[PDB]
Amino acid sequence: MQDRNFDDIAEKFSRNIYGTTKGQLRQAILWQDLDRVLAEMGPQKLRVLDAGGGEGQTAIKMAERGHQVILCDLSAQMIDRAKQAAEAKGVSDNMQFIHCAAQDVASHLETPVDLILFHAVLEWVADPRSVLQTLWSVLRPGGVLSLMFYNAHGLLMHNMVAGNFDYVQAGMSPDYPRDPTQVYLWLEEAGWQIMGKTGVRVFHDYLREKHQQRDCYEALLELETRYCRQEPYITLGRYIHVTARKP
Amino acid sequence: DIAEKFSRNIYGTTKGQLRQAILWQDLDRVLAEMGPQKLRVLDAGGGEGQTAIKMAERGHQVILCDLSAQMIDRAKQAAEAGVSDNMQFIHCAAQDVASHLETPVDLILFHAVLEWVADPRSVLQTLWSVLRPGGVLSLMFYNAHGLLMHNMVAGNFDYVQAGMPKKLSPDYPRDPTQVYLWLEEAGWQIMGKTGVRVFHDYLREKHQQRDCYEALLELETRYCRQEPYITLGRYIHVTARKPQ
Ligand SMILES: C[S@@+](CC[C@H](N)C(=O)[O-])C[C@H]1O[C@@H](n2cnc3c(N)ncnc32)[C@H](O)[C@@H]1O
Ligand SMILES: C[S@@+](CC[C@H](N)C(=O)[O-])C[C@H]1O[C@@H](n2cnc3c(N)ncnc32)[C@H](O)[C@@H]1O
Repeated sequence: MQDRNFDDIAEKFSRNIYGTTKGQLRQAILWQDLDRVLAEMGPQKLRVLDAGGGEGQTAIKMAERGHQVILCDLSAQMIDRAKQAAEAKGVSDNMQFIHCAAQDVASHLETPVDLILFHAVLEWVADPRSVLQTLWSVLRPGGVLSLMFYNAHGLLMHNMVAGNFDYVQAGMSPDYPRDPTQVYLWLEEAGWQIMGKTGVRVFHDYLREKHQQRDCYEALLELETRYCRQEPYITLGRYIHVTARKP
Repeated sequence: DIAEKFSRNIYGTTKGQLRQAILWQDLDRVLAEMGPQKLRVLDAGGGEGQTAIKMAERGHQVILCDLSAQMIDRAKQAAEAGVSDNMQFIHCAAQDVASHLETPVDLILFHAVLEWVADPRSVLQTLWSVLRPGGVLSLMFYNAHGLLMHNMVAGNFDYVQAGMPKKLSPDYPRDPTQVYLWLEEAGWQIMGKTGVRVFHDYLREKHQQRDCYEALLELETRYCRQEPYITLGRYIHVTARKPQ
């Protein structure tokens, strides 16, 4: 074991990360892509649907940028957690909370949307093509889909690094870890045009000394940022964030 | 334990044993596809001859060339220790090998050499030039991506940040996307791509390399010929054919 005391760490004077490093890194990389696409889409405010929004962290941040956000989730508890985190951050006036399945969201919406966030939900649905078609149908032409899905290759790599050989050998963490090649095909089949692909946590989870995730977070973030949009790193991401536009 | 010592060399390293096991899965596959006849095989940059010897043990005529006089001395002395009859030695650069060959060869091994040469495209062309139409090149090169991932996993962030300047350090780890292009533009037909040590070097508990060797070998064998794993190999072994 290595002494991690304050005096030993190169990044000792950098800010600490309040939550989890897995979450902080995920947010950072995701928002690099979201800021890049938002700047592309011009200065006008958007109508954004966050389907399967959970406790609303991303949706609340989206509401902080002025947009009207519609969060949808199957869990009533997630919705109540969301409403409260939103009130706390004084953005209750810029958000909607719909308690329903993403598959049924079209009946709860009045006009189409400009941007849809479907983050970490595709691996939880048994009907992924159908959910994608629902999303495609509530999005305006020219609109964008920000799709972040749990990558089966990341799962395998994580478990091999961790020495969980019996699991990787036998199989049977979400219900349906996805094959990136099949996800891209689903998107292209429906008619979406893929703009970008980013691996989310391409190195972080695989570090031999896990303490470095926190102790060397900034240096790690710089290298994740550098390599996360190149193969093979994209395909080694724990999640893959694909941005796609409807023509 | 019991079965361990009889299936690998316990005096060797797991990195070398795994590398050899995966390489030989591919070589044995190619050798079978090339028909039952015995072959003329050139091992360009064969070093101490570990692989050239295993080839000659399979009964083929093997020709080993190497720039280093010292490597050649070890190869011959290892050959005798008793396959000296199926082998020939040449002290020269692979670039200069043609003059030293009486006739063309059937199979060329160029293992762990491409990352050391300043003229990789030229050397690949020389190898093509001494190979018969329909012959095969077995190319194993040190993979830049595997180096990067190894370093990242190990926490060597400043080294990766700096671009891994050379500081057992090949001068020129290769980009597999570029190597494939080099082969294809030169007329080779790629037959197979295999990552050599796609998990082993990245295990969090390094004791598992030895303690769970056989299980690891199985998992490596299963995933090393598909992406992204190929691209994470410490080496990549590409088999390519010179068109008939
Ligand atoms: C792992 S979480 C991700 C939450 C959030 N989007 C995020 O990025 O942190 C998945 C969320 O999807 C919700 N969920 C699962 N299946 C769903 C579906 N078919 N429709 C809408 N929400 C779903 C869960 O209740 C959960 O809050
Ligand atoms: C790392 S070793 C690999 C030895 C062997 N092929 C193997 O797989 O273990 C590289 C070898 O290539 C030889 N070598 C390097 N450049 C060469 C060249 N241009 N022509 C011939 N041999 C070369 C070196 O002397 C060395 O023995």
